[PDB]
Amino acid sequence: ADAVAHLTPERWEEANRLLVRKALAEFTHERLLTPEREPDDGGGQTYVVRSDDGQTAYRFTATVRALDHWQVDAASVTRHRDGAELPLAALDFFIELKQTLGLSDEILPVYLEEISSTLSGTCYKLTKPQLSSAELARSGDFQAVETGMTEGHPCFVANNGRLGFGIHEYLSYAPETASPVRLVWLAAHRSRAAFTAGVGIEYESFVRDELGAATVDRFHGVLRGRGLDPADYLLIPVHPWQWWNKLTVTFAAEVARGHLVCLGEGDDEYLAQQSIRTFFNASHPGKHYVKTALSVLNMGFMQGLSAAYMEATPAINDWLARLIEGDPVLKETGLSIIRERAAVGYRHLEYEQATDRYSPYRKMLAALWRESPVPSIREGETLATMASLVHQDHEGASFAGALIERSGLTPTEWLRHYLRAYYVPLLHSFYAYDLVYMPHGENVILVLADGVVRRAVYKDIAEEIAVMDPDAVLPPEVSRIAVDVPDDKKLLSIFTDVFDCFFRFLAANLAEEGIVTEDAFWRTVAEVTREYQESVPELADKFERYDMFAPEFALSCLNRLQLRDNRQMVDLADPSGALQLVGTLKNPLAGRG
Amino acid sequence: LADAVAHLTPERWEEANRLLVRKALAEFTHERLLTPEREPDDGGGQTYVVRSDDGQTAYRFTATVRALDHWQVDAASVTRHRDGAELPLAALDFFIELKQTLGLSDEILPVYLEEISSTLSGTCYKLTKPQLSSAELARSGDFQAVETGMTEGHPCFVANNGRLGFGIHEYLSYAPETASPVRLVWLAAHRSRAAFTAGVGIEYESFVRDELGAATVDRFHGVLRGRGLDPADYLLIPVHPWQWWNKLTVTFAAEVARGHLVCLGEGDDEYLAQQSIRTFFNASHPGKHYVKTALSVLNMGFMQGLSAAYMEATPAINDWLARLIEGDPVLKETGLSIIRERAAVGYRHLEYEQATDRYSPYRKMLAALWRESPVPSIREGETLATMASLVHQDHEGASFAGALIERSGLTPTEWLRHYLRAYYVPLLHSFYAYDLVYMPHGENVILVLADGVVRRAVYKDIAEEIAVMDPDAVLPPEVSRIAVDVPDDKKLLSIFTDVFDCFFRFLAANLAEEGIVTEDAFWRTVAEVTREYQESVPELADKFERYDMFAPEFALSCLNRLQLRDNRQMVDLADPSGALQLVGTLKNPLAGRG
Ligand SMILES: [Cl-]
Ligand SMILES: [Cl-]
Ligand SMILES: [Cl-]
Repeated sequence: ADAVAHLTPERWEEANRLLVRKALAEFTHERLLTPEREPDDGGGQTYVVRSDDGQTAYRFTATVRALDHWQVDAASVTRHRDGAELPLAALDFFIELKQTLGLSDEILPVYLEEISSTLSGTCYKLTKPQLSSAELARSGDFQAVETGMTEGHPCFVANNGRLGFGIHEYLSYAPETASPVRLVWLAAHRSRAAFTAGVGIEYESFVRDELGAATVDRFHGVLRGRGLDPADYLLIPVHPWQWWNKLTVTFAAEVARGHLVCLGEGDDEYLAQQSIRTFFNASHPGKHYVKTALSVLNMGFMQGLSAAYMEATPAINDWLARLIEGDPVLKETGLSIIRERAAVGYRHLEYEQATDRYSPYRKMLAALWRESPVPSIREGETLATMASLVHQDHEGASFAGALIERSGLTPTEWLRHYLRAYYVPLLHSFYAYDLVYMPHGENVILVLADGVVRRAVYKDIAEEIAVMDPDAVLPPEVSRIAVDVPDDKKLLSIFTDVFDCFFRFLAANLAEEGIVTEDAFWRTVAEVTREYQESVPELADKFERYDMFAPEFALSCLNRLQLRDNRQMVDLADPSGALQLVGTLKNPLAGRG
Repeated sequence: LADAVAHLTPERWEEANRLLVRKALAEFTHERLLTPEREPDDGGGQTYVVRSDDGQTAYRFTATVRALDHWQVDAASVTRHRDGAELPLAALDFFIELKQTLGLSDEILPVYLEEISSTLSGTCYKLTKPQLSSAELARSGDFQAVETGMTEGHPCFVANNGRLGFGIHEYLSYAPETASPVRLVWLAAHRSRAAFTAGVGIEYESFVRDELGAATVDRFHGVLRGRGLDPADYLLIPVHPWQWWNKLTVTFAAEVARGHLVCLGEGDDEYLAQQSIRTFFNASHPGKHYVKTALSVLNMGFMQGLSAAYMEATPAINDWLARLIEGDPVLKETGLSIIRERAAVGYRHLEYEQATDRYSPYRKMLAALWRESPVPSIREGETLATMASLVHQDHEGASFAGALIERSGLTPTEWLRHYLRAYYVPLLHSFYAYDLVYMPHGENVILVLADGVVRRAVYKDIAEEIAVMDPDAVLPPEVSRIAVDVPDDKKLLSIFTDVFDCFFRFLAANLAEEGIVTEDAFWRTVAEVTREYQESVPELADKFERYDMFAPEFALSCLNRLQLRDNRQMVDLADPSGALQLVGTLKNPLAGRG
């Protein structure tokens, strides 16, 4: 009973209301829905969306903001059929709108699971102590912020499925539980496992730094006790779910043959971060994060980690770190990365022979270590995921709002600092190097001082960065990041991932709360843009070619990807074949060049 | 951590691999996927080779080829060579090497390798158990020592113990070969979605009190009342704990949250999973009902779910069959009985219903039935054993049927005649007199033994397996769904495949290889029992001629082929006869014996 105590009628009702509100907003944004304006209820501002069959009506109020952003009011949402009101039920919403939303017969039931799971997660979150944005901002507690996020991805509606976790596993492993996790360590035979080190890393010292000499010794003692030579093995940390549910079954042959040997649990307590299988070391915050392979489904992908990709991983991070260090614009912004410093991959030789390069069976056992940002900060400074800037607490108060307030700066001065730290590097990376990232909430950490963004740190590099120049000259080990993207889609890396998928929400949240107008938000973005471009006149040709101030850019729809295919939302053999562009949005930078 | 994988060691894995490759060679040969080439020397001819798709790896072995194209590949003889050199025997590599020969597609191969890995892991676990001889097992009289002591699993299917969905910890808690006590989780399910169906003589309120006790039912009522709910609005449903923790609480979270399902906690009685994994025998009270539960795990081509919709007819089908058996003088004479599915409960997740068609696994996630125990029926000096036991061989190769023969003091053929009258004649007569067929394999038959002799057979797994092969059969409305339309030329496969090729093939081979009784006499006994049955019912002589048990040949129906083609839904339930894989014919061992 304890495990399901969060699942009560009142919390489920609230969870449903929240999710339907989001569904209406975001599926409207994506043009799957087209709400009809009704004539004036309380001076107007009321819409209706009808079911596929027209019999059920979802009515609501909304404020429509820039980038076709629908701020659907959660308390206004009502559902009617036959003159009568019905309860708001997310499952029924998806069934009723299944043809409208483009959910096929094959996908609908699995997507309903994902929705059920997301809703369950909201119920769990509703049980947590309900901290205001102001309290969270005053805590200075990096992990209170990390584990206190509630929305998840702001676009995807089915965003917290974590399908593969039973409820007990949810409670042990989901980031919002803040449950401490001990990693399981394996010894992997060197005929199948390879460790790759970044600049300045050496394996023996590395694992001793991370585990301590005592634990390494103990692990050696496990090996010796079974008649194995430690020299023949490399250490690999695994997510306990992966061990108990996958490696001990799927990779039973490896365990049995002694290709993999279970060494026990490491001592240190870790916290799952937003990405679920990346772990922060709570016992020793200055130690590395550990990113693990986790074969659970979330937001269109299994959370596996490719063994083959590990070999290039530290080298790519070294390349990028060195590039950042060398670039005066980037220096001025204060940008840094937390490097993926070391990685270990395991090649299951028989699954390899049985599969192609894209199979999830090749992504079941690998790990990387990413440096902590904690040692880099000074006293006075605190850390927060950038996802926090779009967080709203239980009363609707923006966490960015709370930072603004604590800073004592005007909203636009506060924004300027954030934009110089986070945004300008994206501009300059694009224009100077053809370099893009995946710079969403969870892949940026903010360094804060008295509520002000002093600098931003990027993470999740090797698997996300791209150089949009198929002829790029790059060190051989990093040349796999060069890609061929049509010229007319290159700038979507900013317009989609920054503007439509992050700023859309940030600017809406701030305006709705009365803190700063969309006008001034986007003015500030424009001013920062212009000031950057004026500072690098040698790139003026490029600034003209790829116009940040163009009147429109494509609407790239995110939910549509998942609704079309919620198991492999992107074909990795053809990743740009997934993109779903549906008309254009007016650029809020238009007319501000 | 270590304890959970302790069974996985190089020596046990090596032995597991040798056993599985032995079986693969045998059974895929039987299924004509493989065609071993006889090499010169070493026996009468007796040494064979099978080569990899690309020709470069050779699997060499000895075998004795017995009736029904049964290849008794000798496990110790199996070797693997490539480029003049010997390699270890590795089942994974076997499947990879033979992928095209076996017809494993790109999509299926990796999941099939999982199932193999899991089956192999299970063999390793079983190798860690105390190694009881067939003689000790036979002397024990312990029904559940037999049930949980079986090692082979299905004798045809090579990937037969996948149980994919169990993590290793769950394997150890739930797999039948562990003999681990399981407690059921009880739910209260709201009557707008759940329905209880009773067999003749069953009434819900007394039934649940008989099974749980009034103290527990009252306590469960008190749980509901404590949340402001009326017990009158709810029915009790027992669930497999795996299903609860892994599926119901997630996939059916809306039901838990809305109070459509309320968790009442664990039941007190300890159950043991039977061979079928999600059917539970009450070890605390062996005379109480079995509980068969919905379990969304993958094993031998199917999820182990339980259809809510089918529950409504389930007790009625069992009542019809039990009354039919009781009325039939031939069946009376054999001693046949069933253990009835007496009560059932199904839950309809109304939203999943609207989102799916009738065949979806989402409709099979929450249902249960109760099946009566055979234990109260037996008398002093009688003991029970799954029929699967008759094809069990112990660690030394000794047949459990052999051990029963020995304990009986009968000749092998006298012992066989008793078994055949109890188990096999009812199948014949069911077919000829009623067009009625079952799924009469090892796990669906329980033997009643007295002094090593089979005194009578008890069938189980009725509502989901029985069929009447006459689409115009007149049947009570509630049971008419069992009527099916099978081409005339396929009807008798129900005996030829399921009894002869899938069970007797092994039994006869096991007995002969151990020196107990020749195949010739085994099949003579089968033939004699058949003739004596048919002589006793001359009113059916025209039907006996039309569907000839003594025909020279019958189709080879291949089982592994079904799973290799599709290891997730091996049969499309929207077209169940579209799955059948008939590949040429076998010589009937009854040919010439009519
Ligand atoms: Cl993260
Ligand atoms: Cl990450
Ligand atoms: Cl069973």
